[PDB]
Amino acid sequence: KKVVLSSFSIIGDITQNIAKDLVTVTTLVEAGNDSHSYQVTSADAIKIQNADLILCNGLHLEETYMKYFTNLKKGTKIITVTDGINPIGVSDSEPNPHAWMSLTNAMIYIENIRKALTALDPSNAKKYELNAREYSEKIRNSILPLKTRIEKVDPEKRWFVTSEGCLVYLAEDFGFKSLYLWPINSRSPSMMRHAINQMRSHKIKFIFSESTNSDQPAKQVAYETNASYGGVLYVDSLSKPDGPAPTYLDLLRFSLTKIVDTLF
Repeated sequence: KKVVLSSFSIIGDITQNIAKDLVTVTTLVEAGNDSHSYQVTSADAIKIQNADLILCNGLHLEETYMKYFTNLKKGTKIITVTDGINPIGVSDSEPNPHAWMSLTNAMIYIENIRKALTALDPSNAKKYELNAREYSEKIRNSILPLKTRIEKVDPEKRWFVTSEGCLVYLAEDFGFKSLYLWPINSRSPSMMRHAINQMRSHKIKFIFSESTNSDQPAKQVAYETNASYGGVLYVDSLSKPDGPAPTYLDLLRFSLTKIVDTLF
């Protein structure tokens, strides 16, 4: 039975829906851990060795730990599941990694992973094909109604304001502008100042924080801008199994629902 290692919980959950146990799906950066700066353990080196296929986000998400993807099983390839996604910069700069916060991009992750599972395990081609279609459809069915709500927003109010710049691909996908306090979790006064200026200038009403960073910068900004603190979004990691976002579909549904519920 083939083993497929995902770099973090979002990709592992996507892969589990496509593979449905036709392969063993393991995860390096488990839910709760930070994909941005992670110490690969000895036990992790075992998962890396057993991997027949390694699925990475790319867009520099894994850059601090790519070095551990070495001394691999012969024939084990590392696949970037964001292939075909036009990168958004952090600034000509380093890519923002958060491509999976997007309905369109969801479909691309699924397709990339479908393609890679099929190349690894061609005798199951027709099952990966069916599974990917079903899962793409589940995603669309859950998320598209949310997109429909949010597209009702008046143009002047088309802003996603967050702490990390985790929503830049969602913004692109749905046609909003995005403001944030820092590009990638792991801070700068000028960015904070710019966010305050921009919020005031545009009458932006809400700023979020996220599940793996501090809410304090967001609350401070909310105060100084006379806006409201939006609450916590899930972007960087699946929640614990009894939390609100234990699956990638649940994560998109939760975060977009909470955004929608702010815009109206």
